[PDB]
Amino acid sequence: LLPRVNGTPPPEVPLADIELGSLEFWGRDDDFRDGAFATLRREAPISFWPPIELAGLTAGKGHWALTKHDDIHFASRHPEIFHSSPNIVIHDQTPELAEYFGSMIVLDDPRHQRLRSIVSRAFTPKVVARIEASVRERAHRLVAAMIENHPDGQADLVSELAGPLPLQIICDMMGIPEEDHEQIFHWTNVILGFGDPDLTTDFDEFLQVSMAIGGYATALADDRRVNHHGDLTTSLVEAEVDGERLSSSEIAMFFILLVVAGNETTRNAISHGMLALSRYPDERAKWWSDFDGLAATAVEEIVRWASPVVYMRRTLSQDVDLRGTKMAAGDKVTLWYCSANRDEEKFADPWTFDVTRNPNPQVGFGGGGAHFCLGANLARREIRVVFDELRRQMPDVVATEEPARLLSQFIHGIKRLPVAWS
Ligand code: HEM
Repeated sequence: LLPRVNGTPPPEVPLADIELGSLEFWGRDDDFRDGAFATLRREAPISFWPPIELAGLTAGKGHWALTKHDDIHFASRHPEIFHSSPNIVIHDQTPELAEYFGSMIVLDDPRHQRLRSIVSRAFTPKVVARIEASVRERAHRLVAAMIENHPDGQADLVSELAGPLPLQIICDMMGIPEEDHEQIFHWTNVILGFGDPDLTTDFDEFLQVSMAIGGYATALADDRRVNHHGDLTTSLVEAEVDGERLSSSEIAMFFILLVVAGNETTRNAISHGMLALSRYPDERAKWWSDFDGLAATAVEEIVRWASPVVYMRRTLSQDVDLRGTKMAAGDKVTLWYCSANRDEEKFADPWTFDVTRNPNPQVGFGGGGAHFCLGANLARREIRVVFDELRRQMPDVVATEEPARLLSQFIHGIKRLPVAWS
């Protein structure tokens, strides 16, 4: 809709106008948000902010915002100081289920290392090969369904493609039958929508669906203990590292992590990638003329530009002094990947969406280290394949309206993105 010039810096946002602890700030467009973190990186690279308070329930204590690329990298490579426990968000609303929803992402070593090592062993060559074919199969069918279901040539990219694609791939690797997709999608959408303030989500309904998807996953894992199949669920019950195996409860907790951390992340990377290729058509023309050649750099820039995960929280176990800022033990620390992927000291011309950007030390998958995104390369494959099928079946697809943004501090979400093709 609105015309954009590639390489346009964000507006000058004064420091007095930045309120990271107010929900009003997170309702602004990306230009004001980018300009706010740009002012932070320049004038207050590490500052303390209160949490977002909804009038009524508790809010918790504040957090130190790390906006520089080096500070986020330093915090990611020192997990003994920046703990991932109890959780990785600013305020956990259900701390008794922190490990039930989080699985390995809320654990520290050695508990994190033992759990991740066994899960990584379950991704055998046979399981990965099925996952790769599923990415191509699902992306091809979803794009082809867009053409059939919309003879008018107009559709919403989120509901038709960017939404179901990451979750259908997760259901395929877990061996979930096609008839059970209705339950898995509904259960996941209620879980994701529970954080959305715009959608009234009943807390009692949130607990019911969280236990239902957990019971479905434990029963799915128990079924694979008797009936071997070529899915990830079977390999999860058979994987063993140093005599340690996974219980059905642990597998269910990992499945609940995937339907969130491995679902809405890739979704918003696709939507923002389509929005970037639409606002800067010279980049879509470059990639379309040499897709397999520019795919690696284009996917990496889409992740840097989108930054689907806005931040990740850490908890200090000891006192820290970085850039003259003295942070005490027990304080919360938030690693703002949205700001690090625009760091002027790390990226030349950071406001240019360049599908050929090299080098690209982007931290959209995190700053590296122990908790580095387990499905980072799978996410890269999902981004490349979905834009490959769009290039083949509807090469002129383009966004025709400004996106409907998700009101979130943790997810750079797009709720609706109208697109059109010929
Ligand atoms: C654009 C897509 C994605 C983005 C931007 C993303 C982002 C992230 C980030 C920022 C972290 C935390 C890194 C850290 O704390 O240092 C993470 C962890 C994780 N991601 Fe992703 N992710 C994506 C897709 C996926 C997919 C497709 C999967 C699985 C199929 C996945 C599975 C995981 C898991 C299991 C963890 C926790 C690993 C651990 O705690 O050791 N992610 N992701």
